[PDB]
Amino acid sequence: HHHHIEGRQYKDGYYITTLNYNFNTVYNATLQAIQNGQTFDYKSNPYDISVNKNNGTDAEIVSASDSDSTDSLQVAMKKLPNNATRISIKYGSQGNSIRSSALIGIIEGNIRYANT
Repeated sequence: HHHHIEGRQYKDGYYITTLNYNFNTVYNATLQAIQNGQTFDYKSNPYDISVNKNNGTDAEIVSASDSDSTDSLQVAMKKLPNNATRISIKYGSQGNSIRSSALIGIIEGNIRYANT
């Protein structure tokens, strides 16, 4: 349905990569990183989640800062075969490649060391 890609992508503010972890484990690890503030807004506060949904194949998380509605974090996830996960991260309206790469590392650490 979508063009073939390999490795990391960054376009129009969306940071996209593939994680070789189980789909539901990536979802839970990402919720954990947001809710407990492993990633945080400009004022050191956790982002406030307005919606998170998961049906086992597609999932999404939408969140934003309580003190700046433009300081937002949106995550989308898709299940791949062989326990792989395609993930898309966007910080703000313009994106932030560095913060997205950091969030990937936080998610991986949460899975590998059972902080979920």
